[PDB]
Formats: sequence, C-alpha cells, structure tokens
Amino acid sequence: GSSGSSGLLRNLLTGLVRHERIEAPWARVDEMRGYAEKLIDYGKLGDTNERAMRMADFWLTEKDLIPKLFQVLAPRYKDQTGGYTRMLQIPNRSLDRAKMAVIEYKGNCLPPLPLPSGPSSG
Repeated sequence: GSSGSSGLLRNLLTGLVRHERIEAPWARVDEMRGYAEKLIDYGKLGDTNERAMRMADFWLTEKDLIPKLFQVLAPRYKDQTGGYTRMLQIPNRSLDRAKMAVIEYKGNCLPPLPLPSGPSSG
C-alpha cells in the first residue's frame, strides 16, 4: 500500500524516545519500527561510529536526545540480547474504522493499563 515518507518519520523517532512511548498506526509503527530499531542497534556501538552519529543526528534532531539515546538506551540494550521495542494493539476512537497501535521501548517507567477482556474490540 503506502510506503515512503520524510520529516514525519523523524518526528516520530524523536517523540518516541522523548516520551519513550508514542501512538501511531500500523503503517507508521512498522515503518518507524524499522528505522527506530536500526538506530538503536547503531547506538549500542557508541558515539564512536560516524554511521551511528549521522543516523542519530539525521533521524533525531534533538541535540540532547542524540547523546541521551547513546547514554540511555544504547547502554540499556547493549546488554540485552534483542527485542528493543515492543508493538501493542489498540482500538480506534474515530468515526470511521481505523487501525491504530501503540509503541514503547522495552524499558520505560510508565504505569500499566487494563487489557480488554472481550474477544472483540473493533
């Protein structure tokens, strides 16, 4: 279907790390997930590789988020053995049916939420 974009994806990565959690559709989650995931992998290497630095600076503008990500998630995952981010499914609160999802980094300090009991949401 739809694939390819600019500017928007960059804002998603910056916002996701800032609040270590953001709300976006499947198309955005999958597309952003691939870019965000790769970014984390490079960060684990440290602020020594030009590729990782350029990627963080190119993808993330926040001059503070660039260094923090390498001194926050980079080290946090450095040990981890995979699975950095997590995708969650959520209902749509719009007139017309829509596909929304919630993404969060495996390592946040946010409160949980009550899962839907009914086998059908919409």
